[PDB]
Amino acid sequence: IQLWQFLLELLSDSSNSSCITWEGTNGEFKMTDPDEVARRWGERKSKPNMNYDKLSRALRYYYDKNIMTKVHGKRYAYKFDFHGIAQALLEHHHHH
DNA sequence: ACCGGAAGT
DNA sequence: CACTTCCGGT
Repeated sequence: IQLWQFLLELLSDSSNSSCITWEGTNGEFKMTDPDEVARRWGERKSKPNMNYDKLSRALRYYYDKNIMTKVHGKRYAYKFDFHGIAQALLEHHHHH
């Protein structure tokens, strides 16, 4: 599993709204408990020293890969680049 | 908080 | 590999 899928997963179940939530359509989300989002991600990936600093670094690498952008000026808020994600899932299957 | 290089896995 | 680790810098 990958980090964007993970966040999508957390976001699909609105029962996790205490730690992450959609923030108006469409693509923007805010982590309402970024440490809790980080400890769940490390728990998932078997990396128990995962924190928000390290998580957000991984999000920043998504920037140049067109998967994610920052919502500038809003705390713990990012934006899915669905176009970039679509581009990738599609070129993936075309190729193999 | 957020950026991004650099090196590790 | 797709992150993780660490950190100087803003």
